[PDB]
Amino acid sequence: MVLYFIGLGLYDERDITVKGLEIAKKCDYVFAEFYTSLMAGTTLGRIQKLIGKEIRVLSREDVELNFENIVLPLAKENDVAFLTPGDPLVATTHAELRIRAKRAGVESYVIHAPSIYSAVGITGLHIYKFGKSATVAYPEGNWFPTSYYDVIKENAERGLHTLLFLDIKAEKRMYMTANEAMELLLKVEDMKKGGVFTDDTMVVVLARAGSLNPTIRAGYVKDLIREDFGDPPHILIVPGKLHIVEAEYLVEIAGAPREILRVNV
Amino acid sequence: MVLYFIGLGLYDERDITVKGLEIAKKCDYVFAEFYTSLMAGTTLGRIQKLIGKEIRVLSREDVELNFENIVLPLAKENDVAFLTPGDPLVATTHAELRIRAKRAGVESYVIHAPSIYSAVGITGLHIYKFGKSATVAYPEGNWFPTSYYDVIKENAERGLHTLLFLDIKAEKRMYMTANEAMELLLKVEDMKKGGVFTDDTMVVVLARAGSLNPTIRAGYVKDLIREDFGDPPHILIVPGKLHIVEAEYLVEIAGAPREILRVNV
Ligand SMILES: Nc1ncnc2c1ncn2[C@@H]1O[C@H](CSCC[C@H](N)C(=O)O)[C@@H](O)[C@H]1O
Ligand code: NA
Repeated sequence: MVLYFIGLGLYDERDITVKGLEIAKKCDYVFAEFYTSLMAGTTLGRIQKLIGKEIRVLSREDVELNFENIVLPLAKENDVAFLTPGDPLVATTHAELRIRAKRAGVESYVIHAPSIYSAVGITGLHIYKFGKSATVAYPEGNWFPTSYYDVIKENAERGLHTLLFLDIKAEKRMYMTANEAMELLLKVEDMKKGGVFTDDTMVVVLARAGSLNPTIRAGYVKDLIREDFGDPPHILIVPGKLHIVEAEYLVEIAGAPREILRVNV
Repeated sequence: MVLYFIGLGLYDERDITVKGLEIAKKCDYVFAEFYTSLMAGTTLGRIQKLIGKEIRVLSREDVELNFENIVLPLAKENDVAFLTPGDPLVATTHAELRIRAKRAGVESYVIHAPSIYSAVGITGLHIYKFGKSATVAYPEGNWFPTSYYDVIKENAERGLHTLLFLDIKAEKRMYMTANEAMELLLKVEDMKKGGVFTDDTMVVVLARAGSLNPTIRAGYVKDLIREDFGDPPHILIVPGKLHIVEAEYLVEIAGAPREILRVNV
């Protein structure tokens, strides 16, 4: 008579925690969504096989409009699991689903999993130095999103790093690359000219975190905007003022230009 | 010839990922540290038993001063694992360890696990809204540090939430409670008097993140400062202005007072 929100992790079905696996294995019904993020190293079949259950994948509409109609009803007589990439409550609106669970008289539990939010640590940038986060959204029609631009400005002014979640259009199998994010930002810059994102802006790219050989690159936009970082998902980071050890890591590990060592502090 | 940085997760021995467990099991030597944080929901014996490997515990000094003499040499002819609570490389000085590894001609890989940074998503607060993070440290002798107070100030001023880690003495197994941190912040407020942290300030408390039964409480300081949040470790969060959705979650899930729906939104 309970509902479990269980994260699947960063890259493949093995990024699920042992706790999440044990529980997922003993659930009567298992649902899931693969629109909030992309797990580039696995397939539904592999996940199903690992857990030993058939998985009913739900779409955004099913979830946002009919969660209480498709999932909750079952969480009354059986134990139900709802799986998601990464951590279920990070950079999603899934937290509100717990309210629906409650209002429906259903107990819910959350099993965390490695998230891109903490995986930034592999970039060598101190995680406590990150400021407000943002999402680079694909423009659609005449509507051209720009708010993410100001987040960077506000953080950079405070010497804080900016984590940039990149857009997703799962139904169309479209995953924004760091390259596309950089192009969009240059356009916003050219429009606002606030000094925030230019060819000389040093950025960090993390691609396919959770895999054994993710792509970790750092450098100036002008040099990275056309570089091939491999398949999605990707995240773009605009570092603020760097500590010396951060610069050393970005250089020795992320192939950054030695001149960034000059923190110019 | 390989070094594995493997995350142990949040609370107990099942918080490690499936990938992390399998890789550890195939390693010839297994090290771990519990000075940055502790796995309050388990024990070394249970971790050793689950992994089925002998685990050598390293002190802060063993790591910071002698990592290249204790861990790296064994990684030249064997597969070695280095276990840390949470997600690897989150602790400020751990990234630099990969640099030490490279310098010694040792390949290193990162196996992620849940981190409090992402786990706090269970509080209902939107992750993108967190600003700079800080640690509340106890004063000592003539040293009265208060920077964490300024972090809260700068963040809140911009509508951002502040994640506050509470001081800990690993060796002594002595944690700072949420109640203690609040008293300290009130003392710092009485000194700086910046109208940042008062009896009227609204805060969130998270304890035992990772366990199936964590403690998530929200409310005003004057009602929570003497409340019992359970066994450590505790995490304190000073939210900035709330999105109505965030407040509804704190009210419905964290037992927050209806009052926040109008006062802090
Ligand atoms: N393994 C990975 N590597 C790089 N970026 C990733 C990633 N997983 C997620 N992201 C980034 O985050 C976006 C999804 S946002 C949802 C995040 C998820 N709940 C988590 O906890 O990680 C992607 O479009 C991408 O920009
Ligand atoms: Na953060």
